[PDB]
Amino acid sequence: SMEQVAMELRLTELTRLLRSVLDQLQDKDPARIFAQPVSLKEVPDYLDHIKHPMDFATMRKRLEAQGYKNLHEFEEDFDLIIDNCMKYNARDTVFYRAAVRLRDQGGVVLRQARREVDSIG
Ligand code: NA
Repeated sequence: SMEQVAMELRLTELTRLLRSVLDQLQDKDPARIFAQPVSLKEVPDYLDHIKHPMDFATMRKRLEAQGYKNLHEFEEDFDLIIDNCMKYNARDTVFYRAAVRLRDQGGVVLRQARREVDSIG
């Protein structure tokens, strides 16, 4: 049906916008601390600590399958990246501090993303 097609075009345009958001967030991580999953070969104890690992590559896979239905879902995964790092790593570490700086800088990007999603529909 045409109504199904129109819903599919909307998901496609959300996907486009979330790709630009994902790129902008990821530029805020020039060290590439959050680029890839934590390897269970190098942090064997990770999944004892962190129940829902997340990283930018994982998000990009989901996005490319149009797997985010709304901005809230995308934000959930971005918050996992930050919040997982802030739990596993101590305050005095480069990892924790990188997560704080990503959260702060990413707030800007997500604030306008929300306005664009609401405005375009
Ligand atoms: Na901790």
